[PDB]
Amino acid sequence: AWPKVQPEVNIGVVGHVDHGKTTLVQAITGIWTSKHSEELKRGMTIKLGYAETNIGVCESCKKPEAYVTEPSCKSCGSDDEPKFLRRISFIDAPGHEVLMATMLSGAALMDGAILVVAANEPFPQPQTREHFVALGIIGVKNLIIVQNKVDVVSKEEALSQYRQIKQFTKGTWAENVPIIPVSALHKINIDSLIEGIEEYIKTPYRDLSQKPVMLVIRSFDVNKPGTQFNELKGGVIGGSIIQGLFKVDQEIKVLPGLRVEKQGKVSYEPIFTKISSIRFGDEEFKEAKPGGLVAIGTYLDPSLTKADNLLGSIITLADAEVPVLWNIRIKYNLLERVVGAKEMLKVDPIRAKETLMLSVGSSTTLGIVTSVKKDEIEVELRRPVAVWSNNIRTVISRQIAGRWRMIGWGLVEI
Ligand SMILES: Nc1nc2c(ncn2[C@@H]2O[C@H](COP(=O)(O)OP(=O)(O)O)[C@@H](O)[C@H]2O)c(=O)[nH]1
Ligand SMILES: [Mg+2]
Ligand SMILES: [Mg+2]
Ligand code: NA
Repeated sequence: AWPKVQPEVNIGVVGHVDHGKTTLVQAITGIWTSKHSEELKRGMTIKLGYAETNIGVCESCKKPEAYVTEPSCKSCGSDDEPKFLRRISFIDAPGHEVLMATMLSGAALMDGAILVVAANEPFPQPQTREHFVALGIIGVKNLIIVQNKVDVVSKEEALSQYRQIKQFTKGTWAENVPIIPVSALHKINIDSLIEGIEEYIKTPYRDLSQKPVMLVIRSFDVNKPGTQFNELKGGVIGGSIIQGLFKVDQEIKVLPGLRVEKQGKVSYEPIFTKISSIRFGDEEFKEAKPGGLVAIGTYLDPSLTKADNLLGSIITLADAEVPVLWNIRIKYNLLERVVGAKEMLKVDPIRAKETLMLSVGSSTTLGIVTSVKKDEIEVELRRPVAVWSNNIRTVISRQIAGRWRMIGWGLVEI
């Protein structure tokens, strides 16, 4: 039989609103991550979507139909059992132009990504643009482009967009990114996408010796498939492990942590706890590693782990030395253009005293610019951030025409 292991790789699913990201995830995994009624009433889904699947291959059958997402070779007409390859998970990021912060939060978790392009819309739409550039800034360059909704366009219409997409990727880091046509709604050519995932999003090397760090995704910020148990021993803290491994009973801390307000002054103090359980889906494990959304069961009271007063951005081992900073210095670069705007706009230079939005790990922090000198800015944050390394790239956004627009990036200097 197929083993029950954690997912070993996170694949983002990005692209413009209504291009079919959530449907594509369902096509691969059988899971519909969002709530249809809420998406109807709000006109968008604001939470990250999450789903997992096994990947196998029917060694008797031919490609790409030999690739399967279940332990059956029926789809290629064989009764042999498929060879298990790996378990993978998907981060379904929002496309709506007001949700760039949530996309950037999800992009911190991706080992690769799929950019979904609708074939019946003019390429490239503003968030096709903005998400593509965001992926390149952040370093998620194991990319597959998917031309979705081919069922509604002619052969000539798909070919014509295909040429637009090749012209767009030409002369960029994505110049050799494959372009796979599919219908997510009717599950057309999904096996070729699976074949592409195996070829172009190989599981990354994990140095399991590094200090364990998990980026936190608050439960109210993500839609995950249904759970059998909500852990009894205390509140659960979910997220994705970006380095090292965590083990049951290890002492850990949640950073920045709990808001404490005493004699006027405000601080965020670390919340120490201990790993009571480790879950992926509804499977229990003794350890957790990078790849997948893990549920870390603690002994904390659920009223703390779900509190808004808890600034839970990362989890580390209890003895890790992690600065928690209200003021940070960023070595920054700006984009030439505001790629995600509808109008053609140049990015203005960073002015002192303006408000910026900083994406660090999975967290989102507003800040004021106290100092601009050359290519370094100094920012006084509204809430501190936990800088777990000296190597951390933040993404910078500015409010433009009543939306948060990605305008550049930087290195957080400590
Ligand atoms: N005709 C057709 N419609 C599709 C296809 N994929 C998605 N859709 C429709 O496009 C709309 C938006 O899809 P959705 O998955 O919610 O897009 P998202 O905003 O990117 O998550 C839905 O009404 C889908 O049923 C497709 O392959 N063909
Ligand atoms: Mg969606
Ligand atoms: Mg149909
Ligand atoms: Na077609």
